[PDB]
Amino acid sequence: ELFRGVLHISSNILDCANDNWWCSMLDLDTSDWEPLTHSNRLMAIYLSNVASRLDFTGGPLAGCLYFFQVECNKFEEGYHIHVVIGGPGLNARNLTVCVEGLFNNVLYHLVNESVKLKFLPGMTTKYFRDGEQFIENYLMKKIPLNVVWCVTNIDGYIDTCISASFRRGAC
Ligand SMILES: [Mg+2]
Repeated sequence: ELFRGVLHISSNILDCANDNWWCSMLDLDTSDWEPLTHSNRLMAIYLSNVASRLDFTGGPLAGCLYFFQVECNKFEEGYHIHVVIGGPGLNARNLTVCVEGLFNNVLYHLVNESVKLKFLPGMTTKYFRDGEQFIENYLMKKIPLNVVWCVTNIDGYIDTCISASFRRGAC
């Protein structure tokens, strides 16, 4: 059972990038993707950093399954990361605080200014618990560069997630 939520990243945050963010030496398997523009790569770096820090985290985030997808905002500048996550120790009472701590320690290493991300959970007018079906019915049916990047540790999606052709098949 996997939770669902969104974090918005305004374009002003990209302006504050320091040398640890820009000079990342990551390889990024784009064998089945579109050429990722510089800022697209900055967001791919950020997403890989957050997944990396999450894979060996402790506390409530240890042993959790995650699926993060960063996309460009449809009508404005900026990006938004669709966050689907669930794991032992993870409940509705700590989801927001855990996600904000995780994402901000990574962002802090890569920025010159004091920034904070606000997590917005899927909820009716009760936290949503359809994350696996949210991944299947919506997040995975986007084709780049509508979706900019994606990271996951869920068996099955570990590779079928950064493959443009597989995303193009559901279309
Ligand atoms: Mg979206």
